[PDB]
Amino acid sequence: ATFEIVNRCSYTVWAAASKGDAALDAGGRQLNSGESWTINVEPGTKGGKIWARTDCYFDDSGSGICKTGDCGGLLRCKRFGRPPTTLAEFSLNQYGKDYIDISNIKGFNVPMDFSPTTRGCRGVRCAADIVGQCPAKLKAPGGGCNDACTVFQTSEYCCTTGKCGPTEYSRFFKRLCPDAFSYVLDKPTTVTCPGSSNYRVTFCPTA
Repeated sequence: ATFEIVNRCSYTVWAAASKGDAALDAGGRQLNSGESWTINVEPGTKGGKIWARTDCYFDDSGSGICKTGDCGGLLRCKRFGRPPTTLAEFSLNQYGKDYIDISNIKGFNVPMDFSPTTRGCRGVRCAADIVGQCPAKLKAPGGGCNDACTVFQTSEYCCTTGKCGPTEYSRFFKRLCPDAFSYVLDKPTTVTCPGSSNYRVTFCPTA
């Protein structure tokens, strides 16, 4: 499956793509404003994620740090990123269909649109100014808007027991972005696409 990752932000981002225990394609790359990076994701990839990282520094060996979404200090991510990270999530070729969503369960750093470039389903978007509107207690000093589980580490926010409800904090993400997961047990906003669809993830789709 091909994913075109486009940075429409006015600032550079360092895109990242991982399935948690491995990189997807090269795993990460710098995307200056307007740049597009096309990756190939193996069919059948389950639990794949694409995200942006902000304010990164990398040396000649691809080691450094990002203010948001750092993945163990690597330019080429092999693991998931440090919250806050807006997430484009996908599971491909799952019983003949692909499943995509956007999630704010690990917070929000950059606005995103995640849409198919092929026929048969719609895209999803979370493009509201969640960092600007972020509740004081969720603001990440390093940048972004943390989810409540990251900040408070409670069973209710982390949905540890599988018995959690929405919260004042999850409702904030849901109000700004109805089409993204706001907490683990949110009413799903997953979109079913034809198996083997292709996609585009656009950072800052509106600006």
